[PDB]
Formats: sequence, structure tokens, C-alpha cells
Amino acid sequence: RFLKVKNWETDVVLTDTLHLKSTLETGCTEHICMGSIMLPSVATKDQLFPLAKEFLDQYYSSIKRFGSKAHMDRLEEVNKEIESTSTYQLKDTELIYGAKHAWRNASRCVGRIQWSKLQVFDARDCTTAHGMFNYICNHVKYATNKGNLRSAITIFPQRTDGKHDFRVWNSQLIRYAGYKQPDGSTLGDPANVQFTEICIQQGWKAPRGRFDVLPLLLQANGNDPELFQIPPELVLEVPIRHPKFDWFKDLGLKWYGLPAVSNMLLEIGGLEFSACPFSGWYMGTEIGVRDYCDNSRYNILEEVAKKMDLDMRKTSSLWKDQALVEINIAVLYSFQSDKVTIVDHHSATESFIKHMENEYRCRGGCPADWVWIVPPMSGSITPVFHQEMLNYRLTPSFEYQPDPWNTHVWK
Amino acid sequence: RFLKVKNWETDVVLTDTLHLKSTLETGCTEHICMGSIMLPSVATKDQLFPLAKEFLDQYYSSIKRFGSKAHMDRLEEVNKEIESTSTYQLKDTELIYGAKHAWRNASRCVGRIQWSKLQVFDARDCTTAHGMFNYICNHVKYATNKGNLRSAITIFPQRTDGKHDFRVWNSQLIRYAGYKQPDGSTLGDPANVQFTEICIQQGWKAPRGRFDVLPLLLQANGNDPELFQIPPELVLEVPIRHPKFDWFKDLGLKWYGLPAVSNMLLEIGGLEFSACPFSGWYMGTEIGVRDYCDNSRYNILEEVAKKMDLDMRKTSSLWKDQALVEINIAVLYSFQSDKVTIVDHHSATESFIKHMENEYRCRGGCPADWVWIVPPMSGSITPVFHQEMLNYRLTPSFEYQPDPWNTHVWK
Ligand code: HEM
Ligand code: HEM
Ligand SMILES: CN(C)CCc1cc(F)c(F)c(CCc2cc(C(F)F)cc(N)n2)c1
Ligand SMILES: CN(C)CCc1cc(F)c(F)c(CCc2cc(C(F)F)cc(N)n2)c1
Ligand SMILES: C[C@H](O)[C@H](O)[C@H]1CNc2nc(N)[nH]c(=O)c2N1
Ligand SMILES: C[C@H](O)[C@H](O)[C@H]1CNc2nc(N)[nH]c(=O)c2N1
Ligand SMILES: [Zn+2]
Repeated sequence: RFLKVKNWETDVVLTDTLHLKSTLETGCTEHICMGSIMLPSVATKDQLFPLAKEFLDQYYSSIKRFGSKAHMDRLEEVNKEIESTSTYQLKDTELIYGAKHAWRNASRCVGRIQWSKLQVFDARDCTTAHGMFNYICNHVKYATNKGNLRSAITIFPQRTDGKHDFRVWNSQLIRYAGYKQPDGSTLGDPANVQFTEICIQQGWKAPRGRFDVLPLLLQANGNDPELFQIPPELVLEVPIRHPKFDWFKDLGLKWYGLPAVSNMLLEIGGLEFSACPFSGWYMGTEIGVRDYCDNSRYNILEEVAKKMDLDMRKTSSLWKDQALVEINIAVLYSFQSDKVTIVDHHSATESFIKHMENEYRCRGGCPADWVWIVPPMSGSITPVFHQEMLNYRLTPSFEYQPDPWNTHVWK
Repeated sequence: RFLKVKNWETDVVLTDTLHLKSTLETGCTEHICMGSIMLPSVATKDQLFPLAKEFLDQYYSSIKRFGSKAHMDRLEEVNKEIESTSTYQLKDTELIYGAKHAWRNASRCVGRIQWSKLQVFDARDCTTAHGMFNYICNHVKYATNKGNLRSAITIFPQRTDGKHDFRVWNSQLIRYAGYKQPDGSTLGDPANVQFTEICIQQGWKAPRGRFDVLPLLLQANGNDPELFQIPPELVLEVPIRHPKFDWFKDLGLKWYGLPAVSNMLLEIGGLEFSACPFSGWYMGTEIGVRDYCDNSRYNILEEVAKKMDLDMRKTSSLWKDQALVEINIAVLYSFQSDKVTIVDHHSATESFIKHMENEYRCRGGCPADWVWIVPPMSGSITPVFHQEMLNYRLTPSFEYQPDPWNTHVWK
């Protein structure tokens, strides 16, 4: 019941007891492991109070005030409010604690060594999509910090009934558009082709090019979502050049500095925050490997290998691999030269092992999803490849949610 | 109960019903996924007959003779023999069927597209370590086929009581020795340092160099294991050169052509075969990435990067990654130029997806362990990265077993 995980590079053994506190379910059974399924799968007042009590019990235990009167009263105070309202409201300090621990508990996130330094923006007084725009703009400006990126999250009002939901319809705050061509090909980011068409459907005048920063599509309190263009001065972008190959600039590649996921759901003491955009900084491989070299994304291995003069006839020339390393040297070099925060998969994975050691000592474990933690290139020359990881679901948490354009009853 | 797995590169969906036939347990629960734990964890006559019946029921169903008289008699015949002997003996055709399906069911094996073309050598009449040597020698010669490698397995007598076990103490038939130095460093393969010392303890005159092919250490019917040197003409080796870098030959690297695991246990209808060395051919990354570049193995990224003239000061120069690709181009190129069978991770992973499609149609699924299937470099530019895989344990199977030098009551 007190499980051991081993590092097979260093022979370090850590003991996990935190998984005992785990509540949610993983999708796996004794007879089938679903560790590689990508997206495994109202709320009544009866369900709400154990979840609030559970959350408050760990909140007061963390500020070294577990079981005191100020605890019990808050416990009673929330009990009474759930009786009277069939929901309840977090104190500001509980919101900050909750959001930081949703990130701390995100088993697929390799960046969690920084989980305690998260800037929480309370947008729970917001009522209009224009207000969301204003908040998201302030978030972007703050998080970007002129390239000295800072972790942040902005938390819009919690779900109530379920038909009054705040949603950022964008999957990320800053994403490049994707347009299907007449000849079937795709310009820009193929991932966003559908969302790009939703913005056009709502009146976005697309500059039909490569790296067109999409507009924000914001839904307030269940209403129809509204388009807003982020002031370009707030969208920090990095032109991608190589420290050796001067033809690399002529590729005309660039990326945005700020990774900021906006489609996920934050759960805190049973309260659901449907719009909670959060941002950090990139690990290079997210751009260099997946964004640029996924077959169904920008898919630039072809052109980079052509310009590298590579034996592209055979599979075993490893021309794909060789061009992949150059592309990731270039992403990292471009970001660093522009003083835009970025971490390489070697630095980030070493930090995660050091993070894991901290969490096993002062917390009893660290839920971790190996499938997502190991980088998409050079896996085994990073320390996380050789690290056994227990995956389990703790709360507060970030959860997936349906895309709003399947759920939303339009007008 | 009829689960779906998706490919996120191609949007192909397959439906798994084979997991219903699964019997063993995975280590995961509804509350904790152990998909990244490396080694998760006598036999009575009551337990034996359901396992025999289960196996025979699928054997006759596969030669299109399920439930016939020849089935029922074999069923009765094995029932009677388990009553009378508290164990039983497989027909030759059942041994071949069993061994092929142990490989077919090996969820961590990416090479399984070839599972039906396995050459099974029945060594169940063997009685002495000298006899094992003779059989293993014939296996090596056959499997090597002068570089045109052929899949094979040699099956020594099944376990009976448990103190009369046949064991190949070697983890693989052909492995390089590893010697700890006076200054603490390691010459050769650090993985084998302990086993290398066991061979010296038993009288092996080590040529204390790099790539010293270890001797076979063979235990027959529970007796003390005996040393045998494989005739060097049977050990096919590949000197590693690069198609560009002529200094690469001066690295003095080489590897053996034949991967042949010898420490695992084959389970067929409840019968345990403790010595069942099996061989195929290498995927390049096994050598180029793990053998050569694991920190706790040969660990040659340092020297290769030095000779490549690489910015080794910073982590984010990706000098490790860049040297890793060159090393794997070289392994592949050297093997192919010598006409020694080898597959690149691009060819092998594409074959495994094609293998998966075959198994989902004509079998209802394919147990697969993503953590092991995805190659240790360039993961996401291979199709298996984007393939959801269900892992579950089917039988016949290859299982891990304790190393014999912890179990063996010596003389
Ligand atoms: C500070 C720098 C950060 C880095 C370097 C980082 C890195 C990563 C990476 C590489 C992934 C893999 C998922 C993918 O490849 O798309 C990931 C996932 C994730 N990140 Fe982090 N991240 C950072 C900050 C944050 C912050 C501030 C939050 C929340 C406040 C967060 C929440 C998450 C979540 C919830 C996931 C998992 C999504 C899922 O469950 O599928 N990250 N991160
Ligand atoms: C024919 C060419 C073959 C190729 C290219 C191949 C490739 C691989 C690779 C890359 C692994 C990953 C494990 C590691 O990295 O050490 C593996 C595992 C494995 N292979 Fe295959 N293999 C082949 C043939 C065979 C054969 C003939 C058998 C049995 C008769 C077999 C049985 C296994 C088993 C049981 C494992 C998993 C060990 C475990 O459960 O941890 N393989 N294979
Ligand atoms: C399969 N795809 C669609 C999953 C989508 C997806 C969902 C997530 F929750 C998620 F975090 C990511 C990583 C991007 C990312 C986010 C952050 C954070 F600060 F915002 C930092 C960072 N470095 N990278 C991707
Ligand atoms: C963590 N380590 C110690 C696990 C050891 C280990 C156990 C195994 F069963 C296993 F198959 C391997 C792969 C080697 C291999 C084997 C074969 C086959 F034909 F023999 C073919 C191939 N290409 N590669 C490694
Ligand atoms: C099929 C598989 O689950 C899927 O491709 C996963 C694999 N691991 C990943 N890991 C990260 N970090 N990001 C991803 O999108 C994925 N995709
Ligand atoms: C911790 C982790 O389970 C371990 O390092 C695994 C990861 N995946 C692997 N995959 C393969 N093919 N071979 C391995 O040895 C490993 N090692
Ligand atoms: Zn699992």
C-alpha cells in the first residue's frame, strides 16, 4: 500500500504514500492499463460538502492551522452556505491555494517545480466578454513581462447551473490560424483549422497567411461568444533562426513566446471553473518537435532536410532525426537570444526529477504520467526516461472538458 | 467493455475485444496506474488443468478444429496425465504454437509483426550443460544465418519441482564483459559488471578489454552452472563506422549482430520453461541509443561530441541530441553495409502499426505497452507515439524471473 518507484539510471528509490490520498479514478483496472489513452473519462449539494471539507482540511493543514476553531468555523460557514445556496464561494487565499495545487497535481506537466510561484488573478467579478478580454489582456501582459515570462492563471466565475458558463473558446490564448487551401493543403497551423473557421463564421477577417494570431473568442455567463483581437504589442513573438545555418532564417519560421492553455477546467473543492486560462513558458520541444514536426501540424521536416542537403531517399538515413535536432537547436537559440524565457528538455527533465525528490520527501509522492513527462525527442538521454512514475489523480486539478461549440445552446 | 484506441496522427480508431480474454493482472488499479514501473509483480495440479484446457482450447481453435473429438481426447489425455503426473508434456505442434504466441503476446516487443515466423528448437531432451551449450551453439549459428538473421527460440526442459531448473545465467547469449577499474571507472559494458565477476568467480580468464564476448554460463537440471566459450566464428560482430565521419572508425566501436535474450521464462498452458533463449534482430536504437548512450552503459556521447566539435558547455546546445543522431546513423549504416539484418526505428514502428491493424481485425486487439514501444529517440516523429495502446497480459507469455544466482542452492 506504500509503493516504491525506482530510477534505473541512478538506483534511487522513493516511497509513495501520497497516492493513498488519491480520490479520482485513472481509467486503468487490474486487467487493463490505459496509461496511453489520451483523453480518458450539474452537480448536487450532497456531493459538494465532502469535497469542500476535504479541500478545506488540507488548506488549513498547509498553513499549519489544521483543526483549529478558525478551521471549524470556515468548515461550518461553508456547510451553511452550501445548505442555503447549493454552492459556495472560496476565500481569495483558498482560490490561490487551490489553483497552485491544481498545477502541483497535474501529473502530465513536467514544469511543476515552479508550482508554488504562480500568480493568481481573481476574475470572479467578471460579467461580460469585454471584461474577459480586459482580464485576459492584463494576464498576457503580466505573464509575458517583456520576455521574462511569469507563471499566471486568471480564474473567471465558477460554473453554477451549467447553462451559464464562462468559456474561452480558444484552446490557447495565442494560437496561429489554420486555413485549408483549394488544393486540399493547409496554410498555417492545421490543428486550428476548425477553430479558425469558427472565427470566420463569427466575423473574423482572416489575413489568410501562415502565422496569423487568432482572435480571442470569449463566452460570458452562457451568452454567445464575442471576438476580440489581442493588441499585437502584447503578443510577443520570436523569429526562428539557427546559430549555424543562415538559410534557416529564410524558412520564415516564428513562434509566440507565451504558452497559455485556455480550454481546461479547474476543479477546487468541488467547484468548477470552466474558464481559467493559465500560462507559463515553453519547453523547446513543444515548438521544435510537436508544433513544427508533427505530420498533422506544420510538418517542416521535409523542407529543413532539403535545405540541409540530406539523403531523403531512405528511412534509415535518419534524415528526419538529424533535421529534428537542428530545428530544436534553433528554437532554443532564437528564444534565448531574444531573452524570451524557454527551457530545453534536458534542463526541464532534470528539474522534474529534482522536483520529484522534493515532493516525495515533504509530500509523500508526486503523481506523474511518464507517457507525457518524457520529451518527444531524445527520450532516454533525459533522466525522466529512467524514472519510474506513479500516476494517480489528486485534487484540486485541471480537467479536460468538451469544446464549447458542441455544448452551447446558441441564439 | 469493448474499448476503443485512437491514432492521433491519422484519426484511425480500432476496437479492442481481445482484452476480454486477458487473464493475468497488470499492476494497475482504478486508483493508480503503474504503466511505467519496469518490473511489476512450485505450482499445484489443481491450478494446472484450467491453464492446460484454456491453452488447448485456443490451440485447436486456431487450426480450425475447436471442440472436435481430437480436441476432447487431447483434453482428456492431458487431464489424465496431470492427475497421474501432476504435470504434463506438450506435443511438438503445441510447443511451437505456444512459443509463437508468447512472442505474439509480448506487449513490450515492437518487432511482433514477424511473430508467426519463429523457428522453434525443441531442446526438451537435454540433460547436461554441455548439451545446452551444443543446442545454444546450433541456435546461434541458425539464427545468425551469416547476417541474414532468422528468428528462433530454443526451449529447454520445463520446470518440475523447482530445484531442478535449467537456466542460462547469461541475460543474453552474446554480451560484452564489464570490468570495474582500480580508479572506479568501468571498462566494457557496465551492465554486466556483476555477471562478468561471476564468470571470473567460476574460472573465466577474462581478456580484460572492451568488447570481450562473455562465456555462456549454463545450469542443467538444477546443477551448478558450467562455463562455455561460444566459438568466435559463430559470434557475428559489426564494426561501427560512419558514412561521413572517418574519425568514427577510430572510436573502435563494434556490436554483435544477434540479440538473444536468455534470462526470461516462457509460460505455456501453465508449464514453466525457465531456459528458453530467443533471438531476433536489432532495432538500431537498442544499440545506438541505449547500449552506447545510456549514462550507466557505454556512455559515449561525451567522446562523440568531442570529435564532432560541439558546444559542450551548455545543456541547450543540444549537443547530446546531435551526437545521438550521428551515432544511430552509424549503427544502421554499419550493419546494412555488412549485410547484417537491422531495422531502424522508423521502419519498425511503422511495421508495428501495420501489425496492430492486422491484430485488431483478425484477432480483436493487440496488447501493447506504449512506454516500451515508443523508441528512445525521436519518439513523436514515429507513428507509435501518436497511437493509443491498451496493455494487458495474455498467455502464452514470456515472463521475468529472478536471476539464478539469488535462487540457486549451491554445492
Ligand atoms: C512554467 C513553465 C511550464 C512548463 C515548462 C510546462 C511544461 C509542460 C509540458 C511540456 C506539458 C506536456 C503537455 C503537452 O506536451 O502539450 C505540460 C502539461 C500540462 N501543464 Fe505544464 N508547463 C508549465 C507551466 C504550467 C502552468 C503554470 C500550469 C497551470 C497553472 C500548467 C498546467 C499543465 C497541465 C494541466 C498540463 C496537462 C494537460 C493534460 O492533463 O493533458 N503548466 N506542461
Ligand atoms: C525479430 C526482430 C525483433 C525486434 C526488432 C524486436 C524488438 C524489440 C524491442 C526494441 C524491445 C524493447 C525492449 C528493450 O528495449 O530492451 C523488445 C522487447 C521484447 N521482445 Fe522483441 N524484438 C524482436 C524479436 C523478438 C522475438 C523473436 C521474441 C521472442 C521469441 C521477442 C520477445 C520480446 C519480449 C518478451 C520483449 C519484452 C521484455 C519485457 O517484457 O520487458 N522479440 N523487442
Ligand atoms: C494534445 N493536446 C491538444 C493537449 C493540449 C494541452 C493541454 C494542456 F493543459 C497543456 F498544458 C498543454 C501544454 C501546453 C503548455 C501549457 C503551459 C501552461 F503554462 F499553460 C506551459 C507549457 N510549457 N506548455 C497542452
Ligand atoms: C531493462 N532490460 C534489462 C530489459 C531486458 C530485456 C528483456 C527482453 F525480454 C528483451 F526482449 C529485451 C530486448 C532485447 C531484444 C531482444 C530480442 C529478441 F529477439 F531476443 C530482439 C531485439 N531486437 N531486442 C531486453
Ligand atoms: C497516444 C499518446 O497517448 C499521445 O500521442 C500522447 C503521448 N504523449 C504525449 N506527451 C506530451 N507531452 N504531449 C502529447 O501530446 C502527448 N501525446
Ligand atoms: C522507468 C521506465 O519504465 C524504464 O526506463 C523503461 C522505459 N521504457 C523502456 N522502453 C524500452 N524499449 N526499453 C527499456 O529498457 C525501457 N525502460
Ligand atoms: Zn496503468
